[PDB]
Amino acid sequence: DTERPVVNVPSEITVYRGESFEYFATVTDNSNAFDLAKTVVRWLYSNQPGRGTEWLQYSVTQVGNQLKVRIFGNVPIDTTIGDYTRYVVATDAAGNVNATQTEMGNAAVDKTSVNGQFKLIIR
Amino acid sequence: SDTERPVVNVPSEITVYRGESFEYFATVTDNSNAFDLAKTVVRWLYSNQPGRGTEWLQYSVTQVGNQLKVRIFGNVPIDTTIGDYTRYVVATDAAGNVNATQTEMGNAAVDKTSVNGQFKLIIR
Ligand SMILES: CC(=O)N[C@H]1[C@@H](OC[C@H](N)C(=O)O)O[C@H](CO)[C@H](O)[C@@H]1O[C@@H]1O[C@H](CO)[C@H](O)[C@H](O[C@]2(C(=O)O)C[C@H](O)[C@@H](NC(C)=O)[C@H]([C@H](O)[C@H](O)CO)O2)[C@H]1O
Ligand SMILES: [Ca+2]
Ligand SMILES: [Ca+2]
Repeated sequence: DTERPVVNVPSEITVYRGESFEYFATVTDNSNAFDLAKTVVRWLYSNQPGRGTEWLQYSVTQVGNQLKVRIFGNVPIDTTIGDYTRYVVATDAAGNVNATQTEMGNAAVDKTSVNGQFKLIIR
Repeated sequence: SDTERPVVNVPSEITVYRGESFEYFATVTDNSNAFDLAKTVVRWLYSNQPGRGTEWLQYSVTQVGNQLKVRIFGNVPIDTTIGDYTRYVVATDAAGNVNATQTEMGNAAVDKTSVNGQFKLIIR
């Protein structure tokens, strides 16, 4: 298997201070199998949710041949509002990833996006 | 001996504005580093055209080294419908392997999932 998985996520997810949120991303792959230990919702620098979005959580289930990545959390009242680039990073059973760290960095430089990239919009 | 598909790197969203010009770029790689540029296209699901209501969507293809470069550009009519459109970068390697087949594009469309090279044209 040399074909990488493909994530389907809303380009932008809008959340609000003092409120809970729940969104869903879907992942497919030619193999229909995934490495859940290597599937995460994270910011650019590490597998963490990120500064100012420390409360961003995720849960992974599989329904048929598709991953269902739940993107959820509760937004504290004292949150800094703004826009936060985050990523649904998914790995198939063979270790192919939807977006590499180099692809993510290149896209940030060029003000563009990679597969699985989305904006968490806090208002 | 080449069974590995070419891979398109395209922005998942291409945002454009009525009355303005736009320009984005995709790249294509392949283990063989060889392609059929004549079979590389930007198009909608059904056929080889820019798509209903988005016929002003243009593209050009070059090869720089081991990678295809696909310019995605144009001018947006002042009166074009506001909304989102699903389009595709479809590329072919020298061995005839495509990054996404018509069958795969159709199956993905009914499920509302995505294929490699699929992207959303956002008009505002
Ligand atoms: C701080 C910075 O400029 N970082 C760059 C740089 O990163 C590596 C770093 N220098 C290092 O020491 O290792 O280089 C990479 C490319 O390799 C990036 O360009 C990186 O910049 C960040 O890139 C990410 C990519 O997702 C975003 O574009 C970051 O900008 C934003 C965003 O998340 O979209 C802009 C936004 O206005 C900011 N929102 C608020 C509310 O502050 C957010 C946040 O600051 C961060 O997301 C952290 O929560 O960043 C961009 O800074
Ligand atoms: Ca795969
Ligand atoms: Ca190939």
